[PDB]
Amino acid sequence: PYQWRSVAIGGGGFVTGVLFHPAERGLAYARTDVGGAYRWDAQAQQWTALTDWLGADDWNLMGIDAFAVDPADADALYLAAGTYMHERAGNAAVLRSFNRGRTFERADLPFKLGGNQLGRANGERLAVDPHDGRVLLLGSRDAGLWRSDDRGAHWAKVASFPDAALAGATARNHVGREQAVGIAFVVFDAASGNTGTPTPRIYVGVSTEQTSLYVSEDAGRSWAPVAGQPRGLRPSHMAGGSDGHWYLSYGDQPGPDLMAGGALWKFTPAQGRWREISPIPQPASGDGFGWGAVAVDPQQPQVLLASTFRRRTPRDELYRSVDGGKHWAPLLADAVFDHSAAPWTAHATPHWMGALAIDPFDGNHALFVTGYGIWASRNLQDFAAPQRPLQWWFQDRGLEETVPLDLLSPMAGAHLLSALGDIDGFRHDELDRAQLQYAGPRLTNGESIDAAGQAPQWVVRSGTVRDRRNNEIRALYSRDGGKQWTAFASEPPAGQGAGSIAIGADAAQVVWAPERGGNWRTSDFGAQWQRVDGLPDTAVVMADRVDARRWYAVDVASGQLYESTDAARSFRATGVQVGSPARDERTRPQLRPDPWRAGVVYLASPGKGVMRWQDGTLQVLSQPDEARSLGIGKALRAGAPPALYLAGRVQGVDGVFRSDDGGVQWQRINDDAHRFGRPYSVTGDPRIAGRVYFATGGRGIFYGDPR
Ligand SMILES: OC[C@H]1O[C@@H](O)[C@H](O)[C@@H](O)[C@@H]1O[C@@H]1O[C@H](CO[C@H]2OC[C@@H](O)[C@H](O)[C@H]2O)[C@@H](O)[C@H](O)[C@H]1O
Ligand code: NA
Repeated sequence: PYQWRSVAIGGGGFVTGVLFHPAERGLAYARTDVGGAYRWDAQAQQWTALTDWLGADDWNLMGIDAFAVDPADADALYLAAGTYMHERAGNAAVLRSFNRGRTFERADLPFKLGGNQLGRANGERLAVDPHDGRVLLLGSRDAGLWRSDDRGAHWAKVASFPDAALAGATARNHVGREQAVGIAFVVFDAASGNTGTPTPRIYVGVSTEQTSLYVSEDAGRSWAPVAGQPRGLRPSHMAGGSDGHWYLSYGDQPGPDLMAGGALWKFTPAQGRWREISPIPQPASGDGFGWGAVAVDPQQPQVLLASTFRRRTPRDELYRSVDGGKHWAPLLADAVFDHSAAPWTAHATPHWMGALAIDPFDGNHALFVTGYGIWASRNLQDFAAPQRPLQWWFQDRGLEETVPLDLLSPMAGAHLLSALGDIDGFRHDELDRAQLQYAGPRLTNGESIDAAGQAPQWVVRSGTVRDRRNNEIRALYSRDGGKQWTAFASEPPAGQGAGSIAIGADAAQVVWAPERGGNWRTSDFGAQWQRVDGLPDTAVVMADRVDARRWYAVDVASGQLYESTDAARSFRATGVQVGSPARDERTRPQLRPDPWRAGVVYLASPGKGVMRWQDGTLQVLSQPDEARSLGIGKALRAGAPPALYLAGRVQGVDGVFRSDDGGVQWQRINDDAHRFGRPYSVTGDPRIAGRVYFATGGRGIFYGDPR
């Protein structure tokens, strides 16, 4: 019923795997940690998202922990889907397609996977037997090795593979939490097999400092450690093999967090020989770096690519060898990058290169992943610097992977301003063209953003600064609609940045609630702060859009509604229960004052449905099964109530909805193919009737219009 379009950013997240199909030129796939999988469509020159049909119940399948194609069947595609292994996350599943991801069938697995956990960029854990495509293997993170003999429709544990093989296959992430990393890859040795019969020789890499490489000679019936293997580091990839030489990348951690050592090994099983072939050595002192990935040219078995990982001396490098590891050349330092597709990438640095792949039909064409998208070479074989430099382009059309944290559609200015994880955000001058990030000071996360209802040129945002060590001020304000920004003169005396921020209708007052700090009021952008009187620290404050004297608050811990009529100096408890907010990416109360009427507020919560607060009264407008995220925009007809938009569950069905009768009746405006999991930050456009924006937890921002 609506047409949904991506807000153009360009990648923006960590692509954890890339894969060419050797049976068809121009066919490739990508997997991501938070945002599903993609098929490169040579005819449209774009990546096509393959898992937007995931509904709200299946948000955890957006993390793609592994993927595989059948070398003998260009139509087959297999995804190992599962994002977290913690208690609130469901079991994993193999999604199988026999039309390149157009449709999927689902095999539920009895264990969980780690699509957005440590080791997510190790691969590939899922593999198809290259001589009998009926057979697949899947390495789990904490449940051993699993096998299918019916093209992934049913799975059973490989009883002969010991669970103890995964001993020590855990690690701490950046915030201290232990995670099950388990198996890093499963590799068939195709040279060992013949068409029609299961491949006899199979390698299994385990992300552990103990024995990390296992091999079977009898199609998985028995298992042994590979003789002579190095120990103490964790393998992440195993490539090559067709000429009898295998290439394995190692780090001192599973990745992507915290790598500070590693190695690159060449393994020649016929000679029982192991040779360290790392392009550059580890530092004698100070932090080292890992080898994030290795790949072999499908047409040229002695041609290798290998990436450093978390090299900060000075930055990461990608190396090429054409003689099996004997000599290497650096690639990126002398290369040219085209940022015209995503201008903001000119200020990014290639990093987190945990996956590489070379086009099996054109050795000139190689992909490497970063923590912000894919780069693609044009002339990897043919370049000669400086007159003919290696050329990289941002092959990311159709691929959108940001996790927005807040969205703003102001009464004037750009139609959308975003607050995004990792890359701060944008003033979206054009929704269909990628932009530069906000001018002025640079935040890590953009967490909260707001604009004055009656003076929309005044914008404020807050967020994080990763590895903050120089007292960076984490709230910023603009007076020209987000074109230029200035930091607040100080932070309030309590809290740790981020949180939620709001600005009154005439731009004279800002209320900022830093993380764990409670609410603080300023009338001079942080020159001075006062604690807001009469609110618990867990309250979130929103401004009226019309009357600068009016503000509102919902205590997230209790669901109680508070009200201010003194420009947010103080708040009274209204006596009214509006419900606690749905847990989302950022648990935030859904309180939306009427852009056109002072003192009219629309609210939503899972517990109470959709409500209107006006004239000291709460009216329940409707009671959907779960009202999660509420937005307000221009009425479709003049004189009619403002349009309301809802992401949630109505009559057992999840989706995104619009009400035209003031929130009493809802109509579904997306369809099952465009559910994107659990959309949030539903945001109307006060200037465009029918327009709605919403965030997704790894597929970026979308906007829709009727028809
Ligand atoms: O700015 C890019 C890169 O800089 C490194 O110095 C930093 O350590 C790294 O986090 C950054 O890479 C991004 O990391 C985030 C996830 O960040 C979180 O997990 C890893 C920790 O190292 C971080 O401290 C923590 O904030 C990814 O979402 C991005 O895709 C990736 O670019
Ligand atoms: Na906001």
